[PDB]
Amino acid sequence: STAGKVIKCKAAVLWEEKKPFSIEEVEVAPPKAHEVRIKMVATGICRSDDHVVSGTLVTPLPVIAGHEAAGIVESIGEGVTTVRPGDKVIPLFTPQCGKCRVCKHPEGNFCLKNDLSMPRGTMQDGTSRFTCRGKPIHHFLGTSTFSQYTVVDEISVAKIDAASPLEKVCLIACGFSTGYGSAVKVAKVTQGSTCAVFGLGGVGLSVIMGCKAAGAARIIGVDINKDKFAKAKEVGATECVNPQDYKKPIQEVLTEMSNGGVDFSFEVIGRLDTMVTALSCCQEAYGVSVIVGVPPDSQNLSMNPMLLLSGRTWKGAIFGGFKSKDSVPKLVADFMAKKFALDPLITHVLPFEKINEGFDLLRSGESIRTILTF
Amino acid sequence: STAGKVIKCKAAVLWEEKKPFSIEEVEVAPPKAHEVRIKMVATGICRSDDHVVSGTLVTPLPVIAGHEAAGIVESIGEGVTTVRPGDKVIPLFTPQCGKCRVCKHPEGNFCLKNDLSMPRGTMQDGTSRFTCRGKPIHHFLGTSTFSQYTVVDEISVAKIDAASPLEKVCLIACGFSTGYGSAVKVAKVTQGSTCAVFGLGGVGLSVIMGCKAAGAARIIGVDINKDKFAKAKEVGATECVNPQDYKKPIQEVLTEMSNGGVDFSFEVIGRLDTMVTALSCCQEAYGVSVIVGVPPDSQNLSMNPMLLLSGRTWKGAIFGGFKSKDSVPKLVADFMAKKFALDPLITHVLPFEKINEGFDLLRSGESIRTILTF
Ligand SMILES: NC(=O)c1ccc[n+]([C@@H]2O[C@H](COP(=O)([O-])OP(=O)([O-])OC[C@H]3O[C@@H](n4cnc5c(N)[nH+]cnc54)[C@H](O)[C@@H]3O)[C@@H](O)[C@H]2O)c1
Ligand SMILES: NC(=O)c1ccc[n+]([C@@H]2O[C@H](COP(=O)([O-])OP(=O)([O-])OC[C@H]3O[C@@H](n4cnc5c(N)[nH+]cnc54)[C@H](O)[C@@H]3O)[C@@H](O)[C@H]2O)c1
Ligand SMILES: OCc1c(F)c(F)c(F)c(F)c1F
Ligand SMILES: OCc1c(F)c(F)c(F)c(F)c1F
Ligand SMILES: [Zn+2]
Ligand SMILES: [Zn+2]
Ligand SMILES: [Zn+2]
Ligand SMILES: [Zn+2]
Repeated sequence: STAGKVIKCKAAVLWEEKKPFSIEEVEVAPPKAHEVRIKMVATGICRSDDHVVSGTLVTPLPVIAGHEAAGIVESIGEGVTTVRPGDKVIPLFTPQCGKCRVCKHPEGNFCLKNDLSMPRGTMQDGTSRFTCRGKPIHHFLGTSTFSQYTVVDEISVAKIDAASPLEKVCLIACGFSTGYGSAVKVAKVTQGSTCAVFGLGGVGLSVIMGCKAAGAARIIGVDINKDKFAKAKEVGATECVNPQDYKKPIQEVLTEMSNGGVDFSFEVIGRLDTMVTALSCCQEAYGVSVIVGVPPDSQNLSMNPMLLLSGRTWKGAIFGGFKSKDSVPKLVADFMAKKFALDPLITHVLPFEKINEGFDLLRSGESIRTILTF
Repeated sequence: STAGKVIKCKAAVLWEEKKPFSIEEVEVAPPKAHEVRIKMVATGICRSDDHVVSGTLVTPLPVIAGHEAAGIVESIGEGVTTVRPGDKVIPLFTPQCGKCRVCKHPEGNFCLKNDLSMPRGTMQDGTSRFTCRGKPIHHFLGTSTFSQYTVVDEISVAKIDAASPLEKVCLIACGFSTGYGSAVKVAKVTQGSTCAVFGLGGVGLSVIMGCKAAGAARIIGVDINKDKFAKAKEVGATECVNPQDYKKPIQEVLTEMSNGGVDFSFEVIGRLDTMVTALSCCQEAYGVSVIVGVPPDSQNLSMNPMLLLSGRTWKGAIFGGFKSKDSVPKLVADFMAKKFALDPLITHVLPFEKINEGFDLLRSGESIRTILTF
């Protein structure tokens, strides 16, 4: 009945930086060839969504943000083969076109169709499916999950288990998979190792979960908000440190604590200074440091390349290094089989209409993940 | 007999920065416990030695530099078990104590006993075995090979094949092993891959040799001195490019040439700008860049961490990642077994007395390695 028709629905439109979202009617065009229109069920609030508001992340405005979500297919465009109406699906903010050199590479996941490197805020065809007040509205990362209905390219959606609890597994769409993969896949954390995790939000807690799953003997959480330490310990941190407690720089503190540097460190904040501090605190000859946090737009860090010459490895990743369409259904299956927990990341639940309250909770420091229900 | 006695011999003393070496008589103390006194046979001239002269590398002066050499044990101190008088040996500018957390680590080589990070210019015991005109003279990296005789700690020497041609295998002490291992061990170059090698001196040519040995399909040499290209092709470069020939930055040229970025890039120069160019020219999702070149003292580079967040790996290494005492004898055995060639690296052979002429050949661009013979 809605197939092939424009849908009027509520979305959270961001008209301007540093402003509340406006919950208002939008028009959602039907899907074109190899497009999928989804009725959203649940979306998380990730700090990257907040980066759009703050201008830390630059993407064209006005926009419908949101990238951490799950929903139910309303309709498919011509030529779609991988989902059907009524399927539970996760929009993939990192696409998997399956055809580019990255998709073909055994270790690549940052598909060349992404809209992250140089955001256009469109569908793959360079156009928008969203109208508000008669004006075209940008997409975000090909997902735009802050809407009762979105339209995504086929390469940006994965079918997931029909018995999935969508209010939980939406976290597999970003924060859990990112943090857990950054530990298990990107860093390849080893049994008995010492890890340091900078930033104890949803993503950093997910890194801790991955380090614990990998067998790390010591997992040191690092946050300037000590209110984050209890949850970090619950999911596997062996100890937590607040840089503000120490006269010396925290890289020196962590080097002392680890008797000469940690095996694996993770930047899970988004600061240039903590990206360098995290590199420095891993052991100089064999340490590995993984950048997870999103840096501020167009800003360069400064570092001494002797940190690398001695033997350190420095790397970053999007989405925990997971090939998105292959991995999201497997992660959902593994969650169904209790191979990892998502509840420790969910601190608050709100209706979608209380999105601004959700962002207030993240900005105050209170929440980890707020899950919004449509 | 010289054993147990001071030796007066000839050495190349560097009294201050940016001056010629002084070829003159020094006194060489006998070895103390766990020390080895070596009659030098051949030493290479590595750019790192020139860095001490130029002040690119800071180490206490006055100094007997030189770190790429081979010789014959003259005597051993109490408690030495791994070499004997008459043995061919290579001094190890990266030690292998065998006891430290790095030496115990399967992928560590930068032994904590090294004299690189925070150079003291002494033996392990914090004293010098060298005097000249009544003045104590510093060691360099535990090796000091620009002397007819040196004294090294046991952990800084490896016994090698008695039939070794020391005028060739001296290059296994630094430049060959560094470049080859940087490709085969540190980058882990894959069969069929595309490599970019920045700097086509002795070390960069050894990187090419390693990339070819690893089966790379394409090996692009990059140098501002086109006179370096012919020998780069001889040892495996498939293409060579001179940045000065192009209007665009060379990272853009190399990304275009490799249809979206190289698999593996290597900085083998020692410039901050080429370290960032080399990182940028590797494919953004799965590329690997290795820093080999020694950066100038205390200078930071500037870079955009989005280069790593997309999926790049950035690493560095000393001595090609090789655990020095285990590896050197095996590398010399492999050379003896015709597994790789060293002659392509040797452009000049001079008496030791012509050390300054050897440095002038390096600085002018003419030479790859000059071997000095005692
Ligand atoms: N690479 C990816 O694919 C990916 C995915 C998801 C999130 N991100 C980014 O990862 C970062 C973390 O996201 P999140 O967990 O949702 O955010 P969050 O909940 O804001 O957590 C960040 C944590 O960092 C802490 N913090 C802030 N400053 C400092 C400091 N100077 N030192 C130590 N701790 C500090 C802060 O108190 C908070 O608990 C953000 O930059 C995201 O944009 C990246
Ligand atoms: N990591 C290690 O363990 C290790 C070992 C040995 C040498 N090194 C360092 O490796 C570097 C190379 O040593 P080497 O091969 O003996 O030196 P080299 O023979 O002087 O070779 C350097 C090459 O770089 C070329 N070059 C200079 N500037 C540029 C530029 N802007 N762009 C492109 N090419 C340029 C130059 O023409 C020359 O052919 C030096 O910095 C050494 O100190 C490090
Ligand atoms: O949180 C995931 C995430 C990222 F990791 C980014 F690098 C990015 F630009 C972005 F928009 C995003 F949502
Ligand atoms: O060429 C080898 C070499 C290095 F790689 C250094 F980092 C250094 F400091 C040095 F003195 C040296 F000789
Ligand atoms: Zn792709
Ligand atoms: Zn996110
Ligand atoms: Zn050691
Ligand atoms: Zn050298």
